[PDB]
Amino acid sequence: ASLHIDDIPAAIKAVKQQLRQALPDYQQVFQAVEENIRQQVMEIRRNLAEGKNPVPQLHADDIINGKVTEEQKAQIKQRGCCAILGVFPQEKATAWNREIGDYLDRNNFVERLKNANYFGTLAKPQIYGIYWSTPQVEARQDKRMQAVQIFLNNLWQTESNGKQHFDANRVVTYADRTRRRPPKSSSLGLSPHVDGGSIERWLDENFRHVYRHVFSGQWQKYDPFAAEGRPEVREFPSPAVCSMFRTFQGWTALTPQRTHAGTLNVIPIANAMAYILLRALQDDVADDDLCGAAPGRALSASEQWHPLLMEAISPIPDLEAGDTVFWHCDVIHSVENEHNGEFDSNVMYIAAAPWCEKNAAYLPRQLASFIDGRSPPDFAADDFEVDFIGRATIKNLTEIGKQQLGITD
Ligand SMILES: O=C(O)CCC(=O)C(=O)O
Ligand SMILES: [Mn+2]
Repeated sequence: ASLHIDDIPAAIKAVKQQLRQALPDYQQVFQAVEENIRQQVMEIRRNLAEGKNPVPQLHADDIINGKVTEEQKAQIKQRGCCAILGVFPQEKATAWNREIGDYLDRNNFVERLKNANYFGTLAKPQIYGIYWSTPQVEARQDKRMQAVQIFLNNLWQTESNGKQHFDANRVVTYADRTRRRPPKSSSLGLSPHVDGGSIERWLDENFRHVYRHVFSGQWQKYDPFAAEGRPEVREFPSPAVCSMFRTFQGWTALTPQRTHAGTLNVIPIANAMAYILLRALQDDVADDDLCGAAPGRALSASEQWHPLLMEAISPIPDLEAGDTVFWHCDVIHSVENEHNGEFDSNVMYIAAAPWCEKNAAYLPRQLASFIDGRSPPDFAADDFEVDFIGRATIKNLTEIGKQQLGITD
C-alpha cells in the first residue's frame, strides 16, 4: 500500500536510464507533446486577454435537471476543472460564513492554537485545523452537492478489463479543513503544484501503469480520466499523503471570490502531467534530478523547468458565497500570494470522492474521529474540537450524511 526506497537519487538514475532505453526517441516524443500543450497554452491566453475565463462554468440546476450537453462535458475533461454555481443558496452560504466565525470566536480558537515549539509559535493562521463545524458537516451531506459530485465522477472511465475501478454513483465524505483569508494578509507560498505524489510518478510501477501511454511514446492515447490503476498507486509515507482517492479536488466559497484577491489559480490543462513526465527525461536535466521534485512534497511546476506551463496560469471566475469550483487531481493549481481585494476569501475544502475498496478502508477511522471530535487520521492530531461549544455531532447528520460516512442505518 506504500512505497519504500532507501536511496532515491540512485533509483532516479536507474529508472531514467530504464525509461530512456524503452523510449529511445524520448526527445522526439517530448517536442510533440510540447506542441500539444503549447496550443492549449495559447488558447488559454487568448481568452484571458479577451475578457473570458478558460475555466468552464456550469450551474447546479443545469446538472440536476440533466441539461449538461456533451460539448460542455468535453470542455471540462479538456480543461480538467469546472466552476459550478449556485450549489448552495447564497443566503445560507453567507450565514455559514458567520457561523464558523462565531464557532472559532466562542471557543477561543486563536489562543488554543498558541497554547498548543518555536516553529509552532510562528504558525496568524489562515488554514484552520477544524473539521466538525455545522456548516462543514451540513454542506458535505447536501443533496445538491451530492448530485454535483455524482456528475463529476461520471465523467471518468470507471470500467476496464472486467473491473469497476470505482463507483461513480456512490459518494463518500472526506473531511477536510477550512480557509479564511483576510485582505493584505501574508502569503502561504502555495506555488503551482500537484497533490497526490511527486517522484513516485516516475519510480513506482503502479504510477507508471497510469501513465503507461506517456512512457510508451503513444501520448495521444493517454486519458487523464481513465480510472484504471489510480487507486493502486504507492506513495512515500509522509504528511502529504491523502488516504483517499479523489477524482476532483475543490472547495466551496463562503465569501465572494475575486481576481487578485488571494484566491485560487489553476493551469486548465488536463494532460499537463504528460508534459511534466517527459520533461524530466530530457538531456538538459541531470541524471539524478526529476526537475526539482522532492519526496514528501507536492509535485512542483516552476519557471525553471516548465516555462511553457507557467504562461497558462489562470485565475478562477468570479464566485459568490455558495458557488464551488473543482479541478482534476492532476491539475496544477496555486493560491495568489497577495490579497488586494475588498472582501475576505473564505472557503471550505470539500472534494469529490467516489466509493472504492481503498476509500472504504478510511471510513471507520474517519468516523471514530468524528464521534470524538478529534482530527481525521490524515491530519495533525490537534484535537481542538474535543470540547468545543457548538460542534456538529451525529445528531446533525441526515440519511445522506450517514450513508457517505459508512454508518449503516
Ligand atoms: O485554493 C485553496 O483554497 C487551496 C488550494 C490547494 O493548494 C489545495 O486545496 O490543494
Ligand atoms: Mn494543493
